[PDB]
Amino acid sequence: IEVLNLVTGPDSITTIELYLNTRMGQNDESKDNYGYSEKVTVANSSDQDKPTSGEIPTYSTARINLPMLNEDLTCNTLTMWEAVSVKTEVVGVSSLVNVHMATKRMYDDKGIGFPVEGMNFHMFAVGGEPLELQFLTGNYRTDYSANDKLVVPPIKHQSTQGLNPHYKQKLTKDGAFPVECWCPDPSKNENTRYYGSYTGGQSTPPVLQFTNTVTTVLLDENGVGPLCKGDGLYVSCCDIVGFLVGKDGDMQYRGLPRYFNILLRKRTVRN
Amino acid sequence: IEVLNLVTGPDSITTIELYLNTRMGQNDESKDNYGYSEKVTVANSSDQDKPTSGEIPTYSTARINLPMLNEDLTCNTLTMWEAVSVKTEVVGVSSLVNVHMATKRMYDDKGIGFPVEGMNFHMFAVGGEPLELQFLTGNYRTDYSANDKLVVPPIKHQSTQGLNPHYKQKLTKDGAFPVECWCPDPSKNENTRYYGSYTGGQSTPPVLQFTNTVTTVLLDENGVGPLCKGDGLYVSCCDIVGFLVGKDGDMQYRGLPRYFNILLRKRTVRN
Amino acid sequence: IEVLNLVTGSITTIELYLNTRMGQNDESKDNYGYSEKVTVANSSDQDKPTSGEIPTYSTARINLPMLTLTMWEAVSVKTEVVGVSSLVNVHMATKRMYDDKGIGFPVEGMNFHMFAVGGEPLELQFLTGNYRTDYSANDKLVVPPIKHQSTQGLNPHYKQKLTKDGAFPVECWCPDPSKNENTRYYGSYTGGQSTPPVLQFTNTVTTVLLDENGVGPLCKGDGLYVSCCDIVGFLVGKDGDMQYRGLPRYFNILLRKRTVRN
Amino acid sequence: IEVLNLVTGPDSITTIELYLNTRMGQNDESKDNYGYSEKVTVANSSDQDKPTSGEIPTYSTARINLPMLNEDNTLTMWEAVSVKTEVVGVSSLVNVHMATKRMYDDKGIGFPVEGMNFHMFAVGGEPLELQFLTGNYRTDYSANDKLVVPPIKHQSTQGLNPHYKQKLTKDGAFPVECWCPDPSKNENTRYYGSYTGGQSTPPVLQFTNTVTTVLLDENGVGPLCKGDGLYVSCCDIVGFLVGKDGDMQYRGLPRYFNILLRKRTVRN
Amino acid sequence: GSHIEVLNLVTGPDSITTIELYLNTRMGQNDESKDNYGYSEKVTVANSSDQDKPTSGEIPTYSTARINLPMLNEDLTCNTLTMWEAVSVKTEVVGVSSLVNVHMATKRMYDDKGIGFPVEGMNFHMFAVGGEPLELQFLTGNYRTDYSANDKLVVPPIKHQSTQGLNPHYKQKLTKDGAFPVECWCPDPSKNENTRYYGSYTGGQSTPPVLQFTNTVTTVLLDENGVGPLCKGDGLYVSCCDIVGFLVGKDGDMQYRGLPRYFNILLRKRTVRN
Ligand SMILES: CC(=O)N[C@H]1[C@H](O[C@@H]2[C@H](O[C@]3(C(=O)O)C[C@H](O)[C@@H](NC(C)=O)[C@H]([C@H](O)[C@H](O)CO)O3)[C@@H](O)[C@H](O[C@H]3[C@H](O)[C@@H](O)[C@H](O)O[C@@H]3CO)O[C@@H]2CO)O[C@H](CO)[C@H](O)[C@@H]1O[C@@H]1O[C@H](CO)[C@H](O)[C@H](O)[C@H]1O
Ligand SMILES: CC(=O)N[C@H]1[C@H](O[C@@H]2[C@H](O[C@]3(C(=O)O)C[C@H](O)[C@@H](NC(C)=O)[C@H]([C@H](O)[C@H](O)CO)O3)[C@@H](O)[C@H](O[C@H]3[C@H](O)[C@@H](O)[C@H](O)O[C@@H]3CO)O[C@@H]2CO)O[C@H](CO)[C@H](O)[C@@H]1O[C@@H]1O[C@H](CO)[C@H](O)[C@H](O)[C@H]1O
Ligand SMILES: CC(=O)N[C@H]1[C@H](O[C@@H]2[C@H](O[C@]3(C(=O)O)C[C@H](O)[C@@H](NC(C)=O)[C@H]([C@H](O)[C@H](O)CO)O3)[C@@H](O)[C@H](O)O[C@@H]2CO)O[C@H](CO)[C@H](O)[C@@H]1O
Ligand SMILES: CC(=O)N[C@H]1[C@H](O[C@@H]2[C@H](O[C@]3(C(=O)O)C[C@H](O)[C@@H](NC(C)=O)[C@H]([C@H](O)[C@H](O)CO)O3)[C@@H](O)[C@H](O)O[C@@H]2CO)O[C@H](CO)[C@H](O)[C@@H]1O
Ligand SMILES: CC(=O)N[C@H]1[C@H]([C@H](O)[C@H](O)CO)O[C@@](O)(C(=O)O)C[C@@H]1O
Repeated sequence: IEVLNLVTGPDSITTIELYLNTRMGQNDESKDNYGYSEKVTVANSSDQDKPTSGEIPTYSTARINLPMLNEDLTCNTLTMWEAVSVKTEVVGVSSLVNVHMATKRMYDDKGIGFPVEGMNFHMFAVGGEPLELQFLTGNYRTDYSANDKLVVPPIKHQSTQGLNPHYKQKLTKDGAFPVECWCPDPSKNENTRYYGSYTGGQSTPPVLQFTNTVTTVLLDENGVGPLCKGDGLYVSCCDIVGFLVGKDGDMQYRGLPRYFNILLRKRTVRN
Repeated sequence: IEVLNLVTGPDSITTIELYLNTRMGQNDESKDNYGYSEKVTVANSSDQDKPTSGEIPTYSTARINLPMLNEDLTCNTLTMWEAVSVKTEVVGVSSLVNVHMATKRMYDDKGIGFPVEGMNFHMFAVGGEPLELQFLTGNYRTDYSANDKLVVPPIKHQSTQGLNPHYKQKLTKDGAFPVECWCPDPSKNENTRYYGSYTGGQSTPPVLQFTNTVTTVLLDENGVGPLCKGDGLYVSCCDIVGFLVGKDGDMQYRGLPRYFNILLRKRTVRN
Repeated sequence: IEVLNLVTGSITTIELYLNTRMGQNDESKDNYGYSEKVTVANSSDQDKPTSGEIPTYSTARINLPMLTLTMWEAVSVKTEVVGVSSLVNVHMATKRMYDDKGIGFPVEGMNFHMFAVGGEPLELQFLTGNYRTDYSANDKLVVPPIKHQSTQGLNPHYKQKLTKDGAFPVECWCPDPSKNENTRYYGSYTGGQSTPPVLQFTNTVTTVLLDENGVGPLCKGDGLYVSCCDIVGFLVGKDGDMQYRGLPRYFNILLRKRTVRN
Repeated sequence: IEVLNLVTGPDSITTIELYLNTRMGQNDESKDNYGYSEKVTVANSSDQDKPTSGEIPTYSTARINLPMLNEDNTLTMWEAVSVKTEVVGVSSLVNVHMATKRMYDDKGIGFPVEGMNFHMFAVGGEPLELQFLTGNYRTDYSANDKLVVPPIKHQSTQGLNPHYKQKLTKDGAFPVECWCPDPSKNENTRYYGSYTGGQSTPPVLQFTNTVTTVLLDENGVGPLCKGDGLYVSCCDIVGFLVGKDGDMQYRGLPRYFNILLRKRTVRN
Repeated sequence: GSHIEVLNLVTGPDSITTIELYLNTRMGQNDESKDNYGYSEKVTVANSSDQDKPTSGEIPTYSTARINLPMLNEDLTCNTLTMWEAVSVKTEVVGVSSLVNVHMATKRMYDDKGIGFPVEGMNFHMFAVGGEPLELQFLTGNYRTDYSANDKLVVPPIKHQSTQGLNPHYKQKLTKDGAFPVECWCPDPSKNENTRYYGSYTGGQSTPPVLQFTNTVTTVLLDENGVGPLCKGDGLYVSCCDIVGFLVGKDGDMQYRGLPRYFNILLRKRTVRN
């Protein structure tokens, strides 16, 4: 896309506000354990590594329809919505201030219930087209067939424990692409901005912040934000805050929702 | 509110100083264990998760009266107090330098008493109206009926383990809204600034700072601070610094007070 | 104070250090720079620390050159913790790692670091984890004469000024944020049981003491007040007995002459 | 090189994009355990310290051919201005169902990949210059004759002995454990590295497509690509996979690079 | 109680010079020909504080060197003289990647099946650049420490309780490599007007080392008045210590491990009063 000047005047700016609920594995809001995974299980061997249905976190994603940019398609320029900035927050951080749930507990069954703790994984992306994904896994043989709604490659190969550029996808479905085997494709995504962090280990303290005062600038080094193809804005995320440890030591992922407030402006482009 | 010019000269500025004491669960300054929760207990099962009275932390909040501005509410323009900045500190951090309290001890009963340690949760908000809340919980079935002075929703539903926008509130009462199930609503709070952090885990070192040299600017991206509706200033916080571990392993939340020094200025608005 | 112009021409520096006040504060006695052995209350009602087991603030007043009126204004300070390298020591008579074959435990655990520079005594607020704490094992301490449950929170009826070195316990006195208009203070706490100390030292960092209006602390009666505490952890003896360990703090304070209205 | 002015006008900029797969020890993409090491073994004594073939991470490196500049007093070189680089597949570490040791008496999660992290990258106009330095001068590398190591051993190599140097000229061959960047050379390369050690330490990782690293030095001059060759090198260890019985393997991840270059005039 | 006249820079050709050097670590076994070089001898532990006598070679010392700079003044009676002024330093810890090694003969994880313990625990990193020897203050965790197993160490000739705090009667200058123990000597903050020093300590038992290395960072040595260390008698003084943890042997015996540090120092000619 050859980017030209900003469009000025009335109705040249718009905002989009949304939230995305977490997709930890139990993704039905009408059922118990919503916002958690099913109980984690562990393979006996790498050739019998078959996660149960619902124990696998996936990306959250939505396409938002922007205000229509009505115009003649036969002229030498067109208009696109350009995402300038986003204010985004993890919602419900305070819910982790809870140590009376039915959990394993400290100090000879007299202390606190274990809080949700351990692995944290936080990412978000805002773009003008679906987030482009690269397949990469810790175990090429993982069998995802317990849940046919998970979108994964139809063939397995040893090389997918590294980067094999023949294994790619686009994030086009909520609650379906496992984070364990799909990551952003850094060779593409020119029209998306993504930001991610991982803090691993076993029982690691979650470290989280929340504020309504932080603006993330989405403009690139040339001053250009994501350009929304077909007036579609794509928002994606995952926010794992740790594991809930049940009385018997069984564990489930816990995720939290994410909020977004995105500012967009009209940008002229060559046609 | 349509914001017009600043009012200048003498009497155009005022400052508000206050502190808020912690609301950990034992919230009566005339009783033992003030500034701590009652002993934490642990649910036998998720459908029998009923915290005892006084074991759960709540938000601290106050509405402060500001000097009356408008004798005549039918003038074409009116004046409002605009909060410009705040200096805020957690008070009594040094009280955590104490390892001789009646606590569990290190090294086969020869070493130090355990200091207050573990989960930290710190947040404050300054606004021109009550802080707007969103309900979100780790357990939709939590039963708050041991303490009818708490403010919680009248109905429970599975979806409240994620973000359900039908479950909202406003922080209108000190020591009554549980931290564990209410968080700031990021879709509202246009007239409040809030800042929060959480560090979890079991016995995690508290990491705390105190200084009288830091000013937090409350002006938004347009140079406008919170506007105090009805000449009321709203201040809210929570500061959990960890758990006290009793000799038998029984644990209590410990909180600390927070100090605020808020600078406000007169702003003309259209009426 | 009604502040007017700076005097040009007019600057001086003050250099000092403060030794640590961990509990055994006599420089000629064994265990100097450490507390006495920590003891643990049988119950909150019986909580009476032994003499010398609790850290206190270090403080001094420096007499400045005698001078509308002219006052000394503290502009900046270079401050650093002394002797950090002394913590590189794992052969002391301590508990040790790996089945009595590995290193002695280094000094580790709780860290608490604060300093203040002002033109008058640091103003303190009382706040304690246990209102019942009995300080009568050491009558050289300065604590309130009466006890009340409300002191586990902020009760503004319980205040003092930091006028005596090695006497105000850090466990029950903190900087009063509602006062101290003429002092700058800075503090940090890292807790837990055996936490690694994380410390830095350099002679290259200047801390500006000027407030948001460009005015530093103004030295009333030509007195400059410096206060601090630097707890770097616990020494763990062979049998598990523990003692606080503290280190000295150095200060180099730049002052200038300020005219004020009288 | 006598550095003169930047070349102006159209065609004066180019970009190079690539990725490098990790070299943890099993470096064959057709075989199981690709992107991990072979099982770690432990010496019985310092004079019997002979790592098995494939248990040793090595540097990843490539030389990239740039567009030819000079068909014939001054000449033109490509100058590397900046790089955007990221570790790929961080999300693959959100996996606790692999065949691993477990938490909480075989009821809890499988251990994630955790422990030692080592991350470095280098971009230069010639091979990365290396200094030998090892924890054990007696390490015997003879189980794998494809590893590039010095021809003799000496006690002094547990510190810095400047008689023990090399250049990073082969992918998957120079062990990380005994070769580091030579800080006395590398005038024409920029390198950045970090190490977080310990036993089971949480990995702390970030990934974004928004960060540009400037490669210009204090005089405004980036790496100058001798013979129209760009050199890229890295290593990204993200921890260990802990097998059911306690057996452990290094895990590494690939790294992506997008490098911006410009034409710079220099003297013949 | 409480309590060189610098003129202009010399401009033009030959007014700048650079000094490049490295210092090898002094952990206790400081003989580059012997096994255990770059490590201490095995750590031992006192039975009591009055019997705290470290073995020879178990304690780390400062590395240091004086570098001879080009001689500037053929006539020392001139009304002004020239001195080398240290403007900046690029410094790096060398060999960080050597810590990516878990097959050495060490204690190991997971019931003798897992990795050998990497070098881990206490980290101590400091460097100093100045125009005269680093000025030292004695301060110790134990005033009674007996250093007589190694008479090549430089320590005070008498002991006193007060040395567990700051006793300013116990000072020294860092004039010998591999001889001043870091456990009892630190920079004297009341002096060192003509040296810049930077240090950090991360303690604990088995703490992860957190280390960085790059050739892209310049540390400015100029003070607040724009003046760097001035090299008295044309000598540049460089000092450091870089402890990266302990190696844990099979039986639990432990040794300090240190790494070398590299320096590239830029200096310029400065005129001074005489
Ligand atoms: C649900 C259950 O009963 N699990 C027991 C398990 O049964 C095996 C299969 O279950 C899973 C699982 O635990 O859910 C299936 C997962 O996909 C596997 N996970 C991965 C990553 O590959 C895991 C995993 O392999 C094991 O947990 C590791 O030991 O196993 C289960 O679906 C299967 O059921 C058979 C059924 O028995 C048969 O009659 C019918 O015709 O076909 C079904 C489908 O094949 O049986 C599998 C065993 O043959 O077996 C293990 C021991 O092997 C445990 O008994 C496990 O019970 C739980 O174990 C927990 C700890 O892991 C904990 O102790 C819980 O309290 C147990 O309920
Ligand atoms: C695979 C095995 O059974 N190893 C046992 C080992 O055998 C020695 C050689 O194995 C290695 C290895 O484990 O792979 C080779 C490595 O280069 C060594 N690593 C380092 C850093 O030096 C390791 C290491 O020394 C040990 O693991 C430490 O215990 O050993 C093995 O290749 C060699 O094979 C001989 C063969 O036996 C002989 O008939 C033939 O003619 O020559 C072959 C090649 O020389 O035999 C070596 C011993 O002579 O021996 C040790 C005892 O020294 C153990 O028994 C080891 O078993 C593992 O032990 C682990 C704990 O140490 C753990 O329990 C594993 O599960 C065991 O397999
Ligand atoms: C009041 C009483 O007899 N308590 C004993 C307790 O009985 C439990 C249960 O009591 C409670 C309690 O008040 O301690 C009720 C609480 O709702 C519940 N907490 C939560 C978060 O659900 C706690 C908690 O489960 C336990 O204290 C464990 O931490 O229990 C009472 O209502 C029920 O009828 O009987 C229960 C025992 O079967 O039991 C504990 C031992 O677990 C003690 O003996 C209490 O004194
Ligand atoms: C050489 C020897 O006899 N070693 C045995 C030791 O005897 C000790 C003591 O020896 C030393 C030693 O060299 O290891 C002397 C050191 O000054 C001292 N270290 C410190 C910091 O004071 C160490 C240390 O106390 C121990 O090694 C424990 O780590 O001991 C020797 O001089 C004296 O006559 O007897 C002492 C105890 O009987 O004892 C250890 C067991 O603790 C071993 O048996 C050594 O082989
Ligand atoms: C904080 C506190 O109350 N300490 C008290 C201790 C401890 O209870 C025990 O020593 C267990 O450490 O008991 C004393 O007899 C003592 O040892 O001097 C009295 C002292 O007042």
